[PDB]
Amino acid sequence: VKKLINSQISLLIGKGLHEFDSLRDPEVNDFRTKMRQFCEEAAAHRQQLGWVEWLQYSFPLQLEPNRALLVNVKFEGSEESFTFQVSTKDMPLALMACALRKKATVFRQQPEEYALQVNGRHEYLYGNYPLCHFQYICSCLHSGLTPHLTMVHSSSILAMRDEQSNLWSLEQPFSIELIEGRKVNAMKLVVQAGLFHGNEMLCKTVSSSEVNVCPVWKQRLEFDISVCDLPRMARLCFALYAVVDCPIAWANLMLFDYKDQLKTGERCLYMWPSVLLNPAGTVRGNPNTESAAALVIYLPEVAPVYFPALEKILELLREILERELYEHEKDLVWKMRHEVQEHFPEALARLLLVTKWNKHEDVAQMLYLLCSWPELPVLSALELLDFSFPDCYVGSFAIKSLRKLTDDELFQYLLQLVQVLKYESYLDCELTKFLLGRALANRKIGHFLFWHLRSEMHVPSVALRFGLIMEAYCRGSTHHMKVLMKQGEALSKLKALNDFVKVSSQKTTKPQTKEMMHMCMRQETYMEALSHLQSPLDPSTLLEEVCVEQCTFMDSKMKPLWIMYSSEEAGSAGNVGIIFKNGDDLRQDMLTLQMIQLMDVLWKQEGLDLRMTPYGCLPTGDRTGLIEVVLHSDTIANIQLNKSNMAATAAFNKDALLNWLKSKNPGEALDRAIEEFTLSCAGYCVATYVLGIGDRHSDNIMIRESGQLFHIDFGHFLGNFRVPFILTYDFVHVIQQGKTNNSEKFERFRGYCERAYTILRRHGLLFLHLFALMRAAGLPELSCSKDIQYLKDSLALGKTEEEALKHFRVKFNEALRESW
Ligand SMILES: CN(C)S(=O)(=O)n1cc(-c2nc(-c3nc(C4(c5ccccc5)CC4)n(C)n3)cnc2N)cn1
Repeated sequence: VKKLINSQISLLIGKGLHEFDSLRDPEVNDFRTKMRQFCEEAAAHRQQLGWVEWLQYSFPLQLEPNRALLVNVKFEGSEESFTFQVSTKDMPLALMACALRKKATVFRQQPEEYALQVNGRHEYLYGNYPLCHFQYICSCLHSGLTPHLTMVHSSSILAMRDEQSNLWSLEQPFSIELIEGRKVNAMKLVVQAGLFHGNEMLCKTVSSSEVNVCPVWKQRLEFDISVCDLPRMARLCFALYAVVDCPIAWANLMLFDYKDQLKTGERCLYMWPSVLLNPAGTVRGNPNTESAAALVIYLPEVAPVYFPALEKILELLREILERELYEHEKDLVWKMRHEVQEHFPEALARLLLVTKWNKHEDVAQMLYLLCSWPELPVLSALELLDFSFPDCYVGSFAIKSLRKLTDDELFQYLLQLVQVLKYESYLDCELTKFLLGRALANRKIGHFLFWHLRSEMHVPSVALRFGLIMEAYCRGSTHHMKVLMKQGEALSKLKALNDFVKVSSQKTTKPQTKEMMHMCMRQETYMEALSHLQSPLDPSTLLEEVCVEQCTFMDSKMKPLWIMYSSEEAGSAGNVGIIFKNGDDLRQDMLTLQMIQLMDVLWKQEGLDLRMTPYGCLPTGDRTGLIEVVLHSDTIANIQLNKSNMAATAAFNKDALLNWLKSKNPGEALDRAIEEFTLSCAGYCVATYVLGIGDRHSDNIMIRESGQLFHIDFGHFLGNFRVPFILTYDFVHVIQQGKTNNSEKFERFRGYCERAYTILRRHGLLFLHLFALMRAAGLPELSCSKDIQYLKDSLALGKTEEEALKHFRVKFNEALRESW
């Protein structure tokens, strides 16, 4: 029975569970036993949750960050629907009451026993919120479409739930013995070593003797640090390089084990290929024992030595600087450490960075303060997750403060909280426990954590950790694992179909490839596999029947697939599409869209909706991911082609954009589209300036028929070809209602840019903490300090709001002066 569940996890996580046993590692084995138990306890509490608490799990409320409307409501066991005239200020309960009252008159004879499902979607409408607070209601309000909802009784929700049940004495200096190696390079081999506590050295780097390219050393490597002065999270970093300078390989390893004991004696280090000394890199060796270079080293015995328990640890001009600092300034903060705890709690990061981690006496005093430190705000806790703060006690304190994250906030920073797992030193961590816990408490987080892990199973350095986490997750939800398997089955078929599409395009005409895509899709295995699955881009979006005749592929290099769906129940909300792309890395594209989505959220909170189109984009595997189709939209380029026998017949190229709008928004409807275009253009002007998105042209900027402008292809960001502000006459013409001179409309638009820019600037540090946590991903255009600096400069965070708004107008006018 459980053998199949074991076999299913294996196929789903892309790694056989036998591989975890083969290693014969007590860290892997104890992670698996503990996590499985923690995950089963989380699945248990979930099986005894009240029917509303289950809705908050399976279907978490999609709520937005007066005027009456028509709402079509039906029940389960019938096709009979009723169309009401409810208000946007109405709670769902009142609508639930009307549905029950109108059911009573039809059937000739309580709303607290119901939930309003969104037709053909895993989304529901419940809670003490007026209808206009629900994202589905607002999407129906702007598009003028009618909300189709189903009355789902408590027992029918409980049916779902039931059918888804599962020490100070060692004063000697720290030393090692560098024995021999087994590598490849064409010169002499020097092995530089070093001791690290995060980004910083605990003592000066000590090198090896230049031994011939042919390698044996047997050398003694002593460090400028005491054995009792090694912090718990001490990292020993190595670097193999050839010289007559050229790097070869790198390896790191913790001086303490997962059981807190100091490591002894012989250790073989399967090194990772190099591009100086890399302290950020993984403390687990290269899994390719066949082609990897090795480093045998000795950890000399000093006897069993365990790091002291917290009980033994606990037993042992100021304001003007608190807004990169000199040694006298550092000494001040450490002297004033108690006054920091008491009156400046948010300064903890600056106090943690000044403490001497190379002295056990210092660390303990700091830890005594930390154990009595008040909870920091979410923003302050997000800063503490960086590699800059490696201490376990610090790491735990950050999670302790992060527990007040709303499931909404957690979903906005999950990509960063997953990347941060790469910085980890051991498999068993409070971050994993947290991520897993929240994943098992909320299925949307459960879904997205999985895909963020699964999309990296091909990267050897993180394959064990991630594979292990996904396995632990799968223990806490047998049902969801089965649902995630259907997603993997669709994606498996999609890659095979794409592979054919790629070959056929190199051999025949497009209508010929398109018809055989269809033939291949119409097969039993493809028809079943690609149908009735929760979208990997949004688990609430149900990709029901695959609309094969409406499926094509794109002419761009990697021949992306256009997969259109339809649902009877959902009707028009069921008419959804997904773009499968295979060959490019969708990580930056996703991060950029997420950063845009956040900007929209920060703006929407301050009552400003700049009509942004933050379409889904999710990497699912090796250079494989999905893109959300923005239906009823086309590229500026295609609209500018100006085809004959159309309604968009333009005399001048400038008119093409506005003529297009005029045909898609007839009569009075056009006035709306121009405000849509102005608001979205303003938003994307700021977004792309702040983020530094370059290589913009008509082929990667799109328009919705609604008027809404948006951007695609974010392969380049942070000015990586200092990019200027962007302004095109084709857009200014549209903003100015199609008139040569209309400054009333243009100066209102100049306001939209300024306001959006100032709101973002107020959360500059949020973008700074999120990007600094992202560095863990290994994104080539987000690899160092120079990259974070682009954001610091585009957001002018080292200047006041007045000095920044003037400096912005300067960039805005120079973008307007370049506009023809
Ligand atoms: C740069 N890329 C190719 S991409 O990076 O793959 N990418 C596409 C998107 C994307 N596109 C569209 C869209 N595109 C087309 C068009 C079309 C469709 C089908 C066959 C041939 C042409 C180009 C007319 N329409 C009509 N819609 C919608 N929502 C998206 N989210 C985002 N990123």
